Amino acid sequence: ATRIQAVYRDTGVEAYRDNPFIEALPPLQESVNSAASLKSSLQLTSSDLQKSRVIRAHTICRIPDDYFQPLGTHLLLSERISVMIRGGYVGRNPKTGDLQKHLQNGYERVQTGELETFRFEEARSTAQSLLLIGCSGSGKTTSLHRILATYPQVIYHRELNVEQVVYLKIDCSHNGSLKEICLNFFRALDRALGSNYERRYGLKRHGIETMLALMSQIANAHALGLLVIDEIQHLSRSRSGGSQEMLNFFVTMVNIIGVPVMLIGTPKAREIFEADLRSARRGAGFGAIFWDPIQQTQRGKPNQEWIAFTDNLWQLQLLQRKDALLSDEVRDVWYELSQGVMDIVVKLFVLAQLRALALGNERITAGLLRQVYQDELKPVHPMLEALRSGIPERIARYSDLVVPEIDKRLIQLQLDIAAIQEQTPEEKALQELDTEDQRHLYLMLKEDYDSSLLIPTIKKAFSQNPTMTRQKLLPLVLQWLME
Amino acid sequence: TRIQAVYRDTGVEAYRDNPFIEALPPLQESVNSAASLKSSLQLTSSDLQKSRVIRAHTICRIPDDYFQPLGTHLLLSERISVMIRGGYVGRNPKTGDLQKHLQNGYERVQTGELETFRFEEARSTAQSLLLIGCSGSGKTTSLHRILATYPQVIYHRELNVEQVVYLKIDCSHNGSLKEICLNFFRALDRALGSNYERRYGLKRHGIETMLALMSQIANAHALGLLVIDEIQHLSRSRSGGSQEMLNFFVTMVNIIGVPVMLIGTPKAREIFEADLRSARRGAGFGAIFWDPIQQTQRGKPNQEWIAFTDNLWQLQLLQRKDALLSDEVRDVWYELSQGVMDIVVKLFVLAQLRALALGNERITAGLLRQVYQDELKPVHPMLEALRSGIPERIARYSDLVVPEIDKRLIQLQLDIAAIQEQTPEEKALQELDTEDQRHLYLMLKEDYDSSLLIPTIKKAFSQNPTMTRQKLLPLVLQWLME
Amino acid sequence: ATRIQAVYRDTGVEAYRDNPFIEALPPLQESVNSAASLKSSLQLTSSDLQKSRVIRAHTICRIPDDYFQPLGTHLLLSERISVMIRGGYVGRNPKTGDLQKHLQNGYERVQTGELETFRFEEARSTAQSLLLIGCSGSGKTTSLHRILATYPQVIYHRELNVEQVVYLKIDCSHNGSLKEICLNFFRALDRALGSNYERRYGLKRHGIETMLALMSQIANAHALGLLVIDEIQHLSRSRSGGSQEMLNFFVTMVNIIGVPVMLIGTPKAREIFEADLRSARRGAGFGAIFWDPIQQTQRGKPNQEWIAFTDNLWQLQLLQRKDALLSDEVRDVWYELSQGVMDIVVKLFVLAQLRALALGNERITAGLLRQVYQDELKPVHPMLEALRSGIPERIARYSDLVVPEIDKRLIQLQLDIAAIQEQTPEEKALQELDTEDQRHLYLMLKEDYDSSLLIPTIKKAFSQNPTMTRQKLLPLVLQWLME
Amino acid sequence: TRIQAVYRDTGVEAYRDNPFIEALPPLQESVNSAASLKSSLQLTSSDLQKSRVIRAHTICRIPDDYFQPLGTHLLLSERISVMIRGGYVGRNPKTGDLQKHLQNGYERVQTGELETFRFEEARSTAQSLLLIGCSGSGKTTSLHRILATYPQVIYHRELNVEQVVYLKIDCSHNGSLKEICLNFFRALDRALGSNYERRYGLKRHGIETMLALMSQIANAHALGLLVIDEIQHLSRSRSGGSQEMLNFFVTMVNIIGVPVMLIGTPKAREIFEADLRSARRGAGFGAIFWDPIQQTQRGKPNQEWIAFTDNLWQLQLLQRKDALLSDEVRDVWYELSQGVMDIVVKLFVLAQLRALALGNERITAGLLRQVYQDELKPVHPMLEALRSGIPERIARYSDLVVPEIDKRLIQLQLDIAAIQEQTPEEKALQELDTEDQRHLYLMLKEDYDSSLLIPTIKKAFSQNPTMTRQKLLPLVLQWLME
Ligand SMILES: Nc1ncnc2c1ncn2[C@@H]1O[C@H](COP(=O)(O)OP(=O)(O)O)[C@@H](O)[C@H]1O
Ligand SMILES: Nc1ncnc2c1ncn2[C@@H]1O[C@H](COP(=O)(O)OP(=O)(O)O)[C@@H](O)[C@H]1O
Ligand SMILES: Nc1ncnc2c1ncn2[C@@H]1O[C@H](COP(=O)(O)OP(=O)(O)O)[C@@H](O)[C@H]1O
Ligand SMILES: Nc1ncnc2c1ncn2[C@@H]1O[C@H](COP(=O)(O)OP(=O)(O)O)[C@@H](O)[C@H]1O
Ligand SMILES: [Mg+2]
Ligand SMILES: [Mg+2]
Ligand SMILES: [Mg+2]
Ligand SMILES: [Mg+2]
Repeated sequence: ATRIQAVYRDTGVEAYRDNPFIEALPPLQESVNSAASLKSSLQLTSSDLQKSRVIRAHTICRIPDDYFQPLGTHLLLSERISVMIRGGYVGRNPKTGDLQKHLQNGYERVQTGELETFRFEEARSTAQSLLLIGCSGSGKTTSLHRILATYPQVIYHRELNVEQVVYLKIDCSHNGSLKEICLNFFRALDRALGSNYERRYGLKRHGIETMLALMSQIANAHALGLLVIDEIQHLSRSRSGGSQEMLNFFVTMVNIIGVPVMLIGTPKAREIFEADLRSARRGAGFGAIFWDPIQQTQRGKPNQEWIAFTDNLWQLQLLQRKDALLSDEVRDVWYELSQGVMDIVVKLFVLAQLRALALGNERITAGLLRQVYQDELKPVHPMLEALRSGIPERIARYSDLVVPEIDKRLIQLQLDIAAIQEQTPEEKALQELDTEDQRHLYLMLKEDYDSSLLIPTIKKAFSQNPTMTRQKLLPLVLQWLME
Repeated sequence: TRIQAVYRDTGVEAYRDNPFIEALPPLQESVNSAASLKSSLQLTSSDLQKSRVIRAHTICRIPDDYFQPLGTHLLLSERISVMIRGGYVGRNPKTGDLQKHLQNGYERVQTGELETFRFEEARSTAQSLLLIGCSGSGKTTSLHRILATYPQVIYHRELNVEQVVYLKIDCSHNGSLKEICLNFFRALDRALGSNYERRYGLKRHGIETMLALMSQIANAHALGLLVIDEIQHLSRSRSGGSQEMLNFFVTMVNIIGVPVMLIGTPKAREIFEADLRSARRGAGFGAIFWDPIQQTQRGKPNQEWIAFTDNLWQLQLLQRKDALLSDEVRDVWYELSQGVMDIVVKLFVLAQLRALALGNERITAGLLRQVYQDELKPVHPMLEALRSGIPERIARYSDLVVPEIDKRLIQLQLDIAAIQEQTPEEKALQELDTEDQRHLYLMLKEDYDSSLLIPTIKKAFSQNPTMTRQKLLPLVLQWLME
Repeated sequence: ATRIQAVYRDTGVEAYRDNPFIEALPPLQESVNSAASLKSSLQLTSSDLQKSRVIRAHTICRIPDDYFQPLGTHLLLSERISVMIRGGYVGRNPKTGDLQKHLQNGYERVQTGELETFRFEEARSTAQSLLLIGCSGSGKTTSLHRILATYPQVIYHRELNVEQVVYLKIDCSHNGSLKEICLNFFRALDRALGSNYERRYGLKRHGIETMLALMSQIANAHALGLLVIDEIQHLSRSRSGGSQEMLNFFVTMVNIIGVPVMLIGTPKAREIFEADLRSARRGAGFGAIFWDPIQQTQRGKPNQEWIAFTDNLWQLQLLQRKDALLSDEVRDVWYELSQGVMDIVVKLFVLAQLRALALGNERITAGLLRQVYQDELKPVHPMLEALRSGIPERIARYSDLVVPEIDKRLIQLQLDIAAIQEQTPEEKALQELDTEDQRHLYLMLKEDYDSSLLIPTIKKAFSQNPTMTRQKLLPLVLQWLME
Repeated sequence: TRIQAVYRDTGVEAYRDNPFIEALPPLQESVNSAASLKSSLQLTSSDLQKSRVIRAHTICRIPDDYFQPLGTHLLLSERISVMIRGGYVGRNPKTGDLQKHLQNGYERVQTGELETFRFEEARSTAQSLLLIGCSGSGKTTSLHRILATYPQVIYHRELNVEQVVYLKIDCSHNGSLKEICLNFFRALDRALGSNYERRYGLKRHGIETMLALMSQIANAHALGLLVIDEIQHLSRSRSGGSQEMLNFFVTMVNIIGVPVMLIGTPKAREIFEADLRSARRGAGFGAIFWDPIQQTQRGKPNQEWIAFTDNLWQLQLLQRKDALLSDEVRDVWYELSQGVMDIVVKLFVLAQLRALALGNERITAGLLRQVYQDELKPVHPMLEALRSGIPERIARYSDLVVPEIDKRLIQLQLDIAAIQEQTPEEKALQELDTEDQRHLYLMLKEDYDSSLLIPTIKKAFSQNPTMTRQKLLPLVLQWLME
């Protein structure tokens, strides 16, 4: 409930002027670069690399939750959501009379008076329902959260008495029911504002059509902008009924409420929406946007998106014996291991580096990734192979597997790794030099020259000179390597 | 669309006192009938300087909001107005009480004073029309915009009837009569608020029962016009017989009045009208035939083509655009698109999108040829047939359409957003040809800002042809210091 | 649409203290005189007598609409409806919390603390749903139409953007249906509010439950005072469905909406609700105020109501040969002629003057009333004798009977009055005499003797002194006559 | 009425950790619970001057708001509380996972370590109470207020259950079993929001099937009590005979727990208890016999009657009233009403209304005798049997009820409303008695105002009696000009 006083900006577009619902929203000019400025990545330094192994493991355990790199389609989705929100208030101007009054006074103007022609049906071209479809585990939900967290949920109005709910979310659970969607809407609406609509209308006595009609009444009462329905895949097909009647329910849901609606679903939901999507008849709506995994070869050349993302992710590792450069084959092996799917790309790193922290040397190679895939990605094999196969039915039918119990596995492996006593060559050198952490400089020195000469000579140098500047150490240690 | 009715007089003799006709918009000449359909986009001058994604979206919005009234729409508008206003004469609701007049005439004819009388006359005002034209010539967006002037639902206070002016049905994908019959109900229950589909559209009823049952609903609401489009699909299917389906379309006369308009590709005409009793009912009010625009009328350039192309060209969104359209661009446009209406605009839209993608920011004939060779693969035989000039061969290739064209428009928008990503840092960050010094430059990034450090390693290999790397690591700092 | 800004009077009763909805209503301190001020009547003078017979016919035809004399039951109905209207807003207090918050707070206080006892009885609806059963032709509809129109319909508030609809009127028609009442409520709300609720809520697709569900929402949104369903007698039982399920439907209407509701009917409709009426159960409610015709006698003496109405109605006669005093024989006869039913008593007197203006002498006789009775009370012969019988079944069977189309018959009475040739001697006397305010003396003293000498004597005096007031004229015309 | 649940500890050991008991209002001692029930009208100090109708309405409202506790109510409250909070120990929803405990007990019994173990405990029968007393003694008004403290629908959020604490069933006049069975569903889906009647109470099932479905429905929701009122209509009606009437109430053991309560008139005892297996189920938790109060207790006056009458006496609303009650009026009440509590308040209300009607404006013995002899006729045999005291004679007439009392009250209200008022100018018309007076009045209105007109008319007759109207006029006008 981020209630703010309704401050009225001025919109350059003449169509959106004078509506208390549109000008209360954030301005368009400052939000142009906000979509591309939404990137968030962990700031790492050799200080964090210096810490103990268990602290490093804890730090690298939280990679898949605080990392985000925007892609090309991530801006198209933002633009579509913005135009969907700001194109759906032209009909609900509170100060000006409703649409029917406009139609009636226009029709009396054309009869006698002076008005040559009137266009009665004004097409709702700017705003339409969207039927987001993409393979499970591609990044649909998190991108939606980070796009939609920019708009404040509640903007209270004082001159009028209306509560403006800019957006809303509905989340379906496992094997849910049709009435459970309406109950989820009621619960989320009560959560957002503080109302008690469940007490008044949440009784199971009424039918589903009553829920729909009362939902329309509530959505007309409050200024409602967007209605997002999430994870259509989880709806059970047994107790629900026919796919035809589920499609009829969704079509009726789109029309009755009167505000734009956004649906998210698996490619198996395309089977449900086969009938309504084939038809090109106007008024059906349901424009489709296809999320796809990152492709490599476009115009015969490797893509820039994958290279940039791979470098930016590879910069986020904490290993003593890593390799700075990235080989073409090293990239390729886990490319065809992962097939480009977004969710398992970070999973492969967060499993492989963690496993290498206990298997031995702290380096990444093709064999390590192959072993990790073969011994820790057991369920997701057929979908990953079918994506290479390319048969649309094979891809569609065997999707929607989510390889559960990942975080528990990460914590169990973390505690297993923490249960250890074996030494490593470099920690006794760290404790040998000092606890003052001049190992920050030692790392810049040790990679090029043998430690058996540096450690005594840097100890003598630090005895005669209490602490050399980090810039000035390398020339003088060069002098001792030159003597 | 519940528009209340207010009456206005009409000068026509036969429509003097009729509560259905007088509630419609007044009669208009050809000055405005073929001029009110015009629409165009705004494109203020301040919209040229914006992000590339917004411009791509605005370009993609073009084909839905552009309509140029040609020299043919006036005839269609006049025919539609005449057919709508000429089917209400036989269904006058406000009738002077005929009981007393009929009885008085009855006594006068029984006593011998009056030798003749007209007691009652049935309805004889059912006429149809067919409209066929080549695919992509715009037979549907030239009908929605014409019929968007008349409001659908009119409610009268004096009586208790609702006037459904027009209703549009589309044929299914496989082709049979029963889905048309049930889709009439499925398209009727949406304009009003009702539940006709579940109450009447049951499986027990046969086809003849549905046809005899449509009349009661078509008389309860004063239906004016019923347009059936995409009649193409019913040429050959599991309909039970071509002659049986033709018998259906001719026994659709028993529906009360309601003049109907049929729309189909030129493949429908020869197969579908091959008998006198059905041919005379298809062209009951003239069969309007359409054709693509011709470049040369009689050796003189047509003003229609010039005006349409110039008005389309004045709707361009590029940073580097030439204001005037050179003759070669128009000539190449007509050579590629070949005249059909739908391919004239698709070439322009795709050319603009691919010019945005390539970064040329200019439209040229070579780019149009490239797009026509690239994306319009399935339609080529139809264009070559129109180039040939053989009427039968053109009739054979007359139902070719681009598949998943809306899908391709999205895939061209995705590439736009990727290339726009460009930041000031990688004027020095994005070059890997400097050296492999980036192995150690990672620590050098935090040491100082690379005001000259990136040029320092850049000047390192320029100054030094070859040197051992292990000596370069401190000597780069020597170059950094000096 | 009397959108007056709410002026908040103060009422000394503790229950109505500081309620924004209640205070906007008119005050009740001298409403007894206001309730007794409903009386309305035409103004008639002696001038209208000398007009032509068509003008008198129009004047007589104007009497039924603009005559109203309050009786005993009107005061009781006014006070009861005032109690129902004003007691209906103690629950929906806008400034403080609603009912559910009060019950929850009471439960939380009785749980622990020292609030020993809390009563959960709450309000049954908010006032009893009165059922005003009475015989047709008694005058219910006009009584409500006048005593319910002294309250402004809409009180448009200022700080709260809500409309305080104070009363409403549903009305069924011949051969109605169960869903027709639900549709008509929505349709009639538009005329009171000016909106288009029928477009969004009046779809025929909705079931009977959804109509009531939406009615609950809209009745809670707009502060509603009353809901007067009228003419249940017109409904047909078999067309709607099960007759015994109508009582279930009406109980569901009373329970869900929550605002006070008052039905109207005839003893034919009583058998629908008789199951709840016989039981003294609290919660069934449906208290009945029985409407009965005027009784002639009280304690072995004529009832004062009958004579009080009779004299007042008898003062409106403008007969030319009329005597000042009403004779006792006709007083005895028309009660048994009409059984005291309120509607037809006035109708007999209306038709008597029209019949006497054409049949001959201008007076009132028992035979004239008998002749009118056989003329224009043919459809109501069975019900009148059923009332005479006194058996409840005979009265119940013959209820709902009304005379059709009396107004059209009045027009043909007037047309027949228009076409006549011969004239009365008094018509000759008024025509030949200069009847410009000189007529009054002649009329007031015409019946003393023959007017043959009177016609020139008044002229002699008037020409003797043209300038006189009638006040001084009367002694002189009286003095010259006796000579 | 969906009150959310907040728990509280209970001192009783057996009600340890069971939400159903602990979600209810806490225990109170009898005197407090039997003293918190009293209520009375406001009786504002200065509301003794008003219109007659408003005061008449206030007096008519008296019977619905006057309640006064007595001795038996505390015992009734204790029994009701014990029944409601003693039938919930068998059903404790909060149970730990009993699979492991039961299987471990089975293992230790099987291996020979243990010797005995109680696996599953099943409930047996149910408690029941019957409350019988002569009609009009307050067996329903004293039950709609004792049960008012307990909330009806408690909602558990941690679980998903609704606790329907109490439910009131009333048999109809027919007395058939299926009416009771369907009325249970009516009351239950009136308490909650549901449609149980259509889902279960169809015509298809027989009596045994609904009787068995009541158990499932009363275990799905946690019932606490079930009171059946007016059982006297099941004595000898068309319910299949007294044998099946006994068998149905005996077979009502199969309903799970839910201690039932039976209320009836003293005649129902003989019909309802004639077999040993049914009487011990009727009086399973006592058998309290109500009886009207008496003036004396043991050679001395009873204080409860004194308190009841004295407290009732102040509540009257009259212009001039004797606040200090005279003992003669109390003796008159005990002579007429004889003790039954229904008649005591009705006599007072009717006497007050008739006192306002007559204008005597005082409550005295004569008015009480007149109203008792006029109105309360049918109740006479019961009172005359009460005077004698013979058990068979009093048992013969313990079912009589006065009808049409509400209609009589409404007609009395109309009578006192129709008093109206007489202005002095209007009264002047009534002053004129001879018909000639009124005739001369009617002729002589227009010229003269009535105030001066009536006196000179009256002296005209007081001076000269036998002299005619036309001869009267000159002398009247002679008086008038002067
Ligand atoms: N563009 C992205 N950049 C970085 N991480 C991403 C991106 N998209 C998805 N992820 C990662 O994928 C993980 C799971 O994605 P999720 O939203 O669950 O997809 P889905 O809902 O389809 O399973 C997230 O923890 C997130 O870190
Ligand atoms: N006069 C016109 N100007 C510009 N575009 C037009 C015109 N007429 C039709 N179109 C284009 O044609 C398309 C519609 O073609 P349509 O009528 O569906 O073909 P078909 O009748 O073969 O189905 C629209 O997208 C519209 O852009
Ligand atoms: N005080 C009165 N004076 C004259 N007419 C009355 C009076 N009260 C009622 N009426 C008559 O009652 C009639 C309307 O009541 P009625 O038709 O019985 O109601 P409903 O239509 O509900 O049966 C009117 O025609 C009116 O003449
Ligand atoms: N404690 C009481 N004090 C005063 N009046 C009472 C009391 N109990 C009952 N009454 C009166 O009894 C009437 C209801 O009687 P009821 O209980 O229905 O009789 P029964 O139990 O025979 O059906 C009420 O009008 C009420 O005034
Ligand atoms: Mg998801
Ligand atoms: Mg088409
Ligand atoms: Mg009526
Ligand atoms: Mg009782």
